[PDB]
Amino acid sequence: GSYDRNHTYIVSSLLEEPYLSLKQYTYGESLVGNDRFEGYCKDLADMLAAQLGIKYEIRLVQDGNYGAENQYAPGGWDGMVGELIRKEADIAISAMTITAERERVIDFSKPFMTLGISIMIKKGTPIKTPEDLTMQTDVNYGTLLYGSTWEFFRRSQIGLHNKMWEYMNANQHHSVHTYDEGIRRVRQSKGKYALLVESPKNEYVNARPPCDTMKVGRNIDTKGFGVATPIGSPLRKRLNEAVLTLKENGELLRIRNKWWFDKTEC
Ligand SMILES: N[C@@H](CCC(=O)O)C(=O)O
Repeated sequence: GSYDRNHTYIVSSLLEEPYLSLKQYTYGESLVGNDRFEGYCKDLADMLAAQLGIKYEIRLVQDGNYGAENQYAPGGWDGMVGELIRKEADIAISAMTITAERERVIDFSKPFMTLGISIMIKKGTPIKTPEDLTMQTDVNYGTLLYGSTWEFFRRSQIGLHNKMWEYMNANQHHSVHTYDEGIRRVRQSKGKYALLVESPKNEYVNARPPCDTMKVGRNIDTKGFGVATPIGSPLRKRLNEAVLTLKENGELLRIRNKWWFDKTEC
C-alpha cells in the first residue's frame, strides 16, 4: 500500500515454449497487449500482479537474450538482466535461472520452479551420461551460448564439467543462440547431436510430437527459476511473499501441471 499502483509495471520476458509463447494466430482476429501471450510465465505474471494489486505490460526483451556479462553491453549485461540493471523494465518474469553472478547485480525471489541441466538426444543416439559425450567422437554437442548453462560449465570445479567446457568453448559452432535452434539440430542431425538443455524445457519437448527426442542421464545440477527485479525495487519484498503464497496454496503446482502434464501428448 506504499507503492504506486497506478503505474503499469513493465515486465521483461522472452518467448520460450512453454514458459511463454504467442497464442496461435487465427483468421480475422488481431490480438494485442498481454492477450498475445500464453504459457506458464503468463499465468504466473497474472497471479503475481493480482496478489500485488498491480497492472502490468509484457515487453519482450529487445535482444532476445536471457542475460550475460558482456564487455559491450551498457551496465555490463545484455538480455533481461541488462534491462533490469538499466531500469528499462520493472520486473522480469521468465524462465530465468538464479545464479550467483546474477544475484550480484539484480534480485530474485525465492524460486518458483526447480530444474537442472540435462541432456537431450534424438532417440537411438548412443549416449546415456555426460561422461559418455566426452568419451566418443561422432556425437557433437552444445548448449545455449552465454546463458546459465554455459556459465555453469565455465565455472564448475568438477573435472568432467571442465572437460565439457573446454570442448564447447573450442567448438562454439555446435552451440546455439536459441533453444529452438538446438532442438532443430537434435532432430535433424541423424543421431550426431546432443543438446545440454534445462530439464523443464527438455521434458516438455520430449512429451510432444514428433516424439523423436528423449532425456538421458541424471540432471547435472539443481537450480531454480526466480522472479527478478532491479536492486532497490519497492516491489522486491511483496513479490517474494507472493511467490511463497502461490507456492503454499498450490497455484504454482496447478500451472506447472497445466503446461507440462496436461500437454502430454506422447
Ligand atoms: N534459463 C537459462 C537459459 C537456458 C540455458 O542457459 O540453458 C538462463 O536463465 O540463462
